[PDB]
Amino acid sequence: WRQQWSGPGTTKRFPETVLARCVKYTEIHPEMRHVDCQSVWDAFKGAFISKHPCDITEEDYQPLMKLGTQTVPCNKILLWSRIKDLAHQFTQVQRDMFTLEDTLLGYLADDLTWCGEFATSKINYQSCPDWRKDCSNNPVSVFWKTVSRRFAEAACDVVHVMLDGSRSKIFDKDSTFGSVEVHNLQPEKVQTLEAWVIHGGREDSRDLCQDPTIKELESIISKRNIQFSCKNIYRPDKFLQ
Ligand SMILES: COCCO[C@H]1CC[C@H](Nc2cc(=O)n(C)c3ccc(-c4cnn([C@@H]5O[C@H](COP(=O)(O)OP(=O)(O)OC[C@H]6O[C@@H](n7cnc8c(N)ncnc87)[C@H](O)[C@@H]6O)[C@@H](O)[C@H]5O)c4)cc23)CC1
Repeated sequence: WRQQWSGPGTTKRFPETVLARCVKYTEIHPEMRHVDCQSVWDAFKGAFISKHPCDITEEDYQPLMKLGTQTVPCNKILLWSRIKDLAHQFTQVQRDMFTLEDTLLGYLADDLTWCGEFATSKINYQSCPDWRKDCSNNPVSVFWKTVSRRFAEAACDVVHVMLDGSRSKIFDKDSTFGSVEVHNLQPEKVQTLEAWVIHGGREDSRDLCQDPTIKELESIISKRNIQFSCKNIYRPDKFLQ
């Protein structure tokens, strides 16, 4: 008998890839000289190997979180939801805004899938639990839930979030931003959450800050005692310049 999940299995060469990304990150960032990439890999593998892939906890990732500290300035955070490429293109142009992918852990795990099995050290290259179809507490989803919660908790001053105005649901309360990040912004550190609704499609222009999902985000943020601000980015290329 072999247990089979609905999701794709661990990315081929996952151990080598994580180790190589750790080494590349330390070679490009001077503030990472004290980081031992072999220890980072051992902490990462230790979070999920030998464990049932549907019973992973935020606590399983604590050793990895201790090795992969966050150093980005809290007043320069850009969150985003379903507009990844434009958000990262904007940060490369501003050079004074950072996303979760700018951190060691965000950079290590991006676009990778991984899981193990109970009692053995074997990484499952055949299949991994799908968050929706199999189980929410899988190694990948738990990792992103933990790292995005820490990223949001650290934020301060004005936090910006880029949203895709051409989507049917502009703010989706089920996304990582909607279900994790918004709920961990601290009012004693964060004065305002400012949404930038990008009009990056050919849709008929309209004030998208009036969309029902934006009113829902405003309500969530207001109940946390944080100010909400929303801006329409009617001309994204002009906003970049
Ligand atoms: C309270 O419990 C109940 C809720 O549970 C949480 C729900 C979220 C879940 N997130 C992910 C699950 C997981 O399996 N994978 C593999 C993840 C891969 C990466 C990240 C990711 C990276 N950056 N971020 C920070 O969050 C904001 C951006 O995320 P979003 O707003 O989600 O934007 P989206 O453009 O839609 O997605 C970003 C990517 O993630 C995938 N993803 C998203 N949601 C899921 C999901 N439920 N199941 C499977 N995959 C999911 C999606 O396919 C895309 O590749 C930014 O501000 C960043 O700082 C999060 C997240 C996930 C964790 C569990």
